[PDB]
Amino acid sequence: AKDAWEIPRESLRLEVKLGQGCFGEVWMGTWNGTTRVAIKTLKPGTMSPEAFLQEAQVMKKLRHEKLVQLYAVVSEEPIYIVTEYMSKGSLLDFLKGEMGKYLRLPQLVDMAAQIASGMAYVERMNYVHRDLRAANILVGENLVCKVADFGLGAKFPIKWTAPEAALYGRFTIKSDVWSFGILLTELTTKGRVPYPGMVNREVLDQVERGYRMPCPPECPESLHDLMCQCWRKDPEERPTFEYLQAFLEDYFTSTEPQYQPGENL
Ligand SMILES: Cc1ccc(NC(=O)c2ccc(CN3CCN(C)CC3)cc2)cc1Nc1nccc(-c2cccnc2)n1
Repeated sequence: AKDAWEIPRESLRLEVKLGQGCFGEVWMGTWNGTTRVAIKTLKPGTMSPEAFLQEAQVMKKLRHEKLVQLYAVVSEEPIYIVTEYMSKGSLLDFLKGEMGKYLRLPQLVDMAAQIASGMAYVERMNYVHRDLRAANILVGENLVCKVADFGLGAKFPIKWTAPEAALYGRFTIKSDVWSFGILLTELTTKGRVPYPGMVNREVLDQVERGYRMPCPPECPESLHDLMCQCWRKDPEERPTFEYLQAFLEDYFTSTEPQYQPGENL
């Protein structure tokens, strides 16, 4: 009964409450009085410990510079899960906030490449995300982006979920690629909700019949084409994250070498 990830309760200090749920809370804090960190709590009773510590177990095996890193854990109720802190918050909040007005296509595509890199790691390790979207991406200094999962049948983010997954429960790394496509629209519209003006029911009927969001204003058609590849009716058709990462990293030389800054992108 000795785990290296275990830390003493006295070493943690919850300073600012960041959110709540029926299962627990999230806070910004300090570890060992030197490291700022994010802290997730388990509300006693609501959910079973082991069902909760499952996540921490997964995070113990995953390690990549573009994936939120598990720092420590307090495995005996009340349980605490500790990770690195990301100075700029969710990508979604960053995108629509004061910073959103200054971000241009070169920055937004670099952020996508990083997310793609994080997802390419998830892909190589054979895991599935199931809720990839801007609200689950964290932003740090110098625009570093990392994939996370705030755990935000039950609530279904239909607008971000591939049809085969939202209808028939088939969640795979390919349904995540579909989500990445949607994420690219959030990036190019500065965090706007996808399928504007459409409720879940119509989004389901529409995509079902082949509908796909059009090219966002000032967004090069070549990037919209990437989105469409991500939204291919057939999972296998969809590109891999390894492909997506390389395509985005090389984007301004191989695909859009004549790129010129506009008003918003
Ligand atoms: C405190 C904590 C506890 C757990 C996690 N967990 C994850 O981010 C995560 C990422 C990937 C997986 C992999 N998993 C594979 C299987 N499929 C089905 C689900 C995903 C699991 C958990 C993050 C955090 N960090 C966190 N949580 C909420 C908000 C913030 C935060 C807010 C503002 C600034 N900086 C950080 N930080």
